[PDB]
Amino acid sequence: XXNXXYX
Ligand SMILES: *[C@@H]1O[C@H](CO)[C@@H](O)[C@H](O)[C@H]1O[C@H]1C[C@](C)(N)[C@H](O)[C@H](C)O1
Ligand SMILES: [Cl-]
Repeated sequence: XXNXXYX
């Protein structure tokens, strides 16, 4: 998975 951004 992961995630991230930046928004
Ligand atoms: C975001 O993820 C990458 C992993 O590839 C790390 O290298 C990066 O340092 C990390 O960003 C940090 C710094 C930030 C953007 N302020 C946030 O705290 C994120 C969660 O962590
Ligand atoms: Cl991302």
